[PDB]
Amino acid sequence: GTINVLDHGAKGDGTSDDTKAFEDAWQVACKVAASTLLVPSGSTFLVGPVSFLGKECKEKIVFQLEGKIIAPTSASAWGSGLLQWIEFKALQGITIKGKGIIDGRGSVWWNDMMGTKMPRTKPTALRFYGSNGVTVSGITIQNSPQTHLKFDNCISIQVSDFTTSSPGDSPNTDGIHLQNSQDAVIYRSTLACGDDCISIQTGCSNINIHDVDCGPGHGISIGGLGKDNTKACVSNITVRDVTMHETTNGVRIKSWQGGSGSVKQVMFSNIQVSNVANPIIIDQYYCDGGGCHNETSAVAVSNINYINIKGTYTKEPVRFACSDSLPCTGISLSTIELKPATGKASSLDPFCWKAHGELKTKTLPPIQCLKTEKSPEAASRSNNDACHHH
Ligand SMILES: *[C@@H]1O[C@H](CO)[C@@H](O[C@@H]2O[C@H](CO)[C@@H](O[C@@H]3O[C@H](CO[C@H]4O[C@H](CO[C@H]5O[C@H](CO)[C@@H](O)[C@H](O)[C@@H]5O)[C@@H](O)[C@H](O[C@H]5O[C@H](CO)[C@@H](O)[C@H](O)[C@@H]5O)[C@@H]4O)[C@@H](O)[C@H](O[C@H]4O[C@H](CO)[C@@H](O)[C@H](O)[C@@H]4O)[C@@H]3O)[C@H](O)[C@H]2NC(C)=O)[C@H](O)[C@H]1NC(C)=O
Ligand SMILES: *[C@@H]1O[C@H](CO)[C@@H](O)[C@H](O)[C@H]1NC(C)=O
Repeated sequence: GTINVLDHGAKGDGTSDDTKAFEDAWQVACKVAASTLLVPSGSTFLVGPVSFLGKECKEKIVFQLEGKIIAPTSASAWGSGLLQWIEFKALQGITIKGKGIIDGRGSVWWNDMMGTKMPRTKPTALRFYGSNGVTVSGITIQNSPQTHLKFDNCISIQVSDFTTSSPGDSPNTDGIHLQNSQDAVIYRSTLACGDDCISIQTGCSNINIHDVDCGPGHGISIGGLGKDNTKACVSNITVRDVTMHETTNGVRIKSWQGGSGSVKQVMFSNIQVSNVANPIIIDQYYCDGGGCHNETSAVAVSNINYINIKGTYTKEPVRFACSDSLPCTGISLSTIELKPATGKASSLDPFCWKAHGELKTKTLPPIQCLKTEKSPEAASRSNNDACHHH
């Protein structure tokens, strides 16, 4: 009963455009609950921008990716907008699974070889929008133009046995990006990236990441939150049993001066860092790609917990750089064993600026700069949070 794309006009030769064939197979699957669309092992499919749209589609469809999907490598063959690659939208209980590969052939973008002036933000390889019950398992996304996998306005997400592979020096190739999404578990995954391995943006809550290896890349980050004086709301984030190998950061929270809202109830636990520049970082002066001035509003950071984080570092081992007008509160550290990878790093002390919290154990290196007193300043800004849904 499986709907093989080769039975719907796909050539599977890696040179003929099979987009229409994939759209036609999708229309077949869309009408049948629990149907399976197979992209078969042993074949490679050139597929351009495509949206598997599904408000009228039935539930529990399986998109079984066992072969390889490759992106076009010219502006003409891409087509209009350059605004997306593969999208699934407005689906219920959709699953993408299999041991196949999505290859964005992203070097044509990274090297400015597309035959057109490129957009600042290049297409995400695989994006889910507006869907309830999303499973991504098994597949590998390699050489994405920019972001590998994105969830936007999705609820009830499971990502497992999943791999990204883009070069560590490829520009902006973050692994998994979540925005306005809730109730997600990401596990048993391997993320080699040129940017954040996972980044969690505004609107996210109840995100659980465990049994993940990150590297190369920039670590696991919340943010950058609040850019362009916007409200950001993030809560209930857990990261457990993760390794970061030669990444620029370990676990990071980044927010922009002038943002509002809050990030609260975050747990970073059982983290191993190897040769990581900045293992632990909260940065409320983040401004990569923008202006680096201060403002009187901040995203309120509170109730951030670090437990059992160990390994080696090359820059400041710990940096809590919080807003002058809204100090971070409720930072807690336990069982921190960070050792300098070099003689130079051994002279770099923890840095705390406007950061309140507690040490539950002695730490290596000692963190002497967290303030134990409460912050009336932080509390006085509470009306700027207004993340009521969190
Ligand atoms: C936007 O707003 C932000 C926030 O206000 C603003 O950034 C702040 O700018 C101020 C002013 O420039 C900064 O404060 C200054 O920081 C100077 C550097 O301090 C760091 O380095 C010191 C030296 O460290 C080296 O050497 C030591 C050996 O001594 C070694 O161990 C270290 O590892 C490192 O190699 C260090 O002492 C200092 O550490 C103290 O402070 C930190 C942070 O609180 C804390 O973690 C430590 O425990 C310790 O308390 C820090 O690491 C510093 O020299 C300078 O101090 C002089 O002036 C003050 C008064 O201003 C005097 O009280 C003091 O006695 C000195 O005379 C001052 O503290 C601040 O760090 C910035 N904050 C951030 C987050 O960047 C931006 O400029 C604004 N931007 C715009 C565009 O407006
Ligand atoms: C996060 O979970 C805790 C514990 O279940 C709860 O107190 C809090 O309200 C939750 N926040 C959300 C779902 O935004």
